[PDB]
Amino acid sequence: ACEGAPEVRIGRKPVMNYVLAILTTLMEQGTNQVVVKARGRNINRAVDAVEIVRKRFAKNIEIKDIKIDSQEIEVQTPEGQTRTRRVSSIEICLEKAGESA
Amino acid sequence: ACEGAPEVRIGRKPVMNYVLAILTTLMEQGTNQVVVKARGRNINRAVDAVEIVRKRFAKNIEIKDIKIDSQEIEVQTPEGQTRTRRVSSIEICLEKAGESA
Repeated sequence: ACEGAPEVRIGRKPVMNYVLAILTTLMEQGTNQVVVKARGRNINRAVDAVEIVRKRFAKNIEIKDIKIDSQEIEVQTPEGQTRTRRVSSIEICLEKAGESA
Repeated sequence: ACEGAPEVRIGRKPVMNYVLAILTTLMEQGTNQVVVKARGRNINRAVDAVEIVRKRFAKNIEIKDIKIDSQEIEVQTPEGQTRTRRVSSIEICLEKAGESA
């Protein structure tokens, strides 16, 4: 769901910055959706950012869809040994009511 | 969704223990659903546990539903000042195919 919507990826900056990006993005008249994405330890922070937004605008911003997934990352030793690890990810789509009211 | 299903709450034990609980629980003939729950920093770990399970049984265990929420926790100073903070949570319902095959 929410294919094409702009994306806010949770990085090193303070959760406060991503909340601002989410809100600023959603305040645009022609944009009613924004997806928040994160991997690994940042997943908790993605949820925090979304919950701050949800609780501030509990009446017009809904969590439309959530998906979790994981990626297999691998490296090869020079002698041909494969070493792998999985990294989890989360994607949360937030949708604002029609426009406002 | 998945009302009534048994619950695996992600705590201090190693993610490996919760994966075992999830699988052991799902291996029961009459139980096709299990909800994984976590709050705060443990949310990343809930996702990891679920992804380990999902990738090991990618063909018969599906993520049926996911919800995130947050709780307002508060304490009162003896002089009447309220101090609050929000704690995020996640609930993931895993469902196994009919029985097996």
